[PDB]
Amino acid sequence: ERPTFYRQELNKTIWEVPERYQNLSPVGGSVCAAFDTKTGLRVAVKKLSRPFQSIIHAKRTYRELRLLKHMKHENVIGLLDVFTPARSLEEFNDVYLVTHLMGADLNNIVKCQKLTDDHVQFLIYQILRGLKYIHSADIIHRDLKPSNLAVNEDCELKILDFGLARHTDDEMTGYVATRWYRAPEIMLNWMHYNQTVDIWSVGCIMAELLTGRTLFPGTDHIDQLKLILRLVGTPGAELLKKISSESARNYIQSLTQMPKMNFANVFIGANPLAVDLLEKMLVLDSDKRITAAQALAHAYFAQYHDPDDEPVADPYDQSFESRDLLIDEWKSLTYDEVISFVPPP
Ligand SMILES: C[C@@H](CS(C)(=O)=O)Nc1ncc2cc(Oc3ccc(F)cc3F)c(=O)n(C)c2n1
Repeated sequence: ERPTFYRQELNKTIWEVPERYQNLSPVGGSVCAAFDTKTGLRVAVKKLSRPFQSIIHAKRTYRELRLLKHMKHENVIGLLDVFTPARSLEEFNDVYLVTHLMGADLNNIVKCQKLTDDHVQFLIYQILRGLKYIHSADIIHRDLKPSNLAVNEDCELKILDFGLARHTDDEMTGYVATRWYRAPEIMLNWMHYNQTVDIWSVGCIMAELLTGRTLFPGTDHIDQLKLILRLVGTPGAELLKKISSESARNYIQSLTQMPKMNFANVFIGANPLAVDLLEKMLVLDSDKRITAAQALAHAYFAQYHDPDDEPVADPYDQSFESRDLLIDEWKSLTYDEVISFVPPP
């Protein structure tokens, strides 16, 4: 039945959680670390801030829950629990999400230094494993960066940050990590983008782990494209046709043409197989980028690749994305998803 909830003021909000969650402590809606006495796990508990304040917000809330409930993979963030203190739909106003407490993100691990090749193999392998599973469900991360990759002591990695509001124009401006890992087509809105935007991001991450340095640290959007094009070459006629934005295409043709650089001269001392893979991921034309499934099969991951141990996901119905509903309707849909939740084994 319904557990007993207890109340507590933490990060400026009154948190109301089942008794099973103890020793709540703020770590940054807002988030608390806790001990789940029922599982023995240290957990992170997110209370969503005004989850139903607008259609936009109620729909984002539904998206996040839908996304988190679908994820059942070792290398992807999973939902341990979701709850509301509410007894009915009419009383329903607050949503709490529970996941594993993560130790350190990839920024904490890389920290301005090169990693050993085997460490890079292992980390990128797991990212690609998780991405294969995510992409098989037609889900795109869109925001892959080191701060969204959490790792434990054994270097066991999970992809985080699903259904978030996604960064506004102001936090994509300037010399910012929020933009350095974004594919060019999505950074400058060239065209309708596909799953391989995430592969660009993996390339940027993998290069950073190899060299200890941000690959494309642009001071702004234009600076960044210039760094990108200096490495990968200016686009050919084939790709230009695909840039459906006429203004964007017009700006590209203004730039002095440049050939693709020799990656072995850029990533000096690196595994030739790492270099080869980097070249296949950092392809300007998204149509020609390596997929997660293809990259897992690349010779660079010979020691980890197991086709029988790289599962796909169940189908994810996202028809709701193109649906127009009122706040109360997204709220009722969200409520059904809270009450129907079945905890992992
Ligand atoms: C000390 C840090 C290391 S870090 C930043 O993960 O690298 N630990 C940690 N662990 C897990 C989360 C989960 C978060 O968000 C959630 C997402 C889905 C949920 F179901 C529940 C959540 F709380 C979150 O916002 N933070 C800040 C977290 N922090």
